[PDB]
Amino acid sequence: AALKNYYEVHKELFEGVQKWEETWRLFLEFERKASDPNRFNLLKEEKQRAKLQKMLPKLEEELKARIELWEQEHSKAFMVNGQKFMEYVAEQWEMHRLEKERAKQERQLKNKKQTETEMLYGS
Repeated sequence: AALKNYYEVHKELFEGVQKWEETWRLFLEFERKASDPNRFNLLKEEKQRAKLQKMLPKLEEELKARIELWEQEHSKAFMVNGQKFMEYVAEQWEMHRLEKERAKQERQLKNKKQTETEMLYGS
């Protein structure tokens, strides 16, 4: 049965792909709660977010290891719906960062003007 198991190595990468996607989605969910302005389950949410923070690097290093080996064996790039998986992962991390910054910038701008409005117009 060993030839079949060899051709399913491509499928093994995909279970890790799915687990990365699930864990990343969870991370986002505890990052939204962490950053939003009406957050003020605190220890739960922080503890749960911290666990996800720890796990993502470890999933990612494992997946890169398994992909590089696979690519070397098969002389092919490991592609996920049109993209090399670890590049897609990098891009998710940057989109998130930019989105967190864009959100911090908009709230700061909203804070600034609201202070200005209260100085002039507050009762």
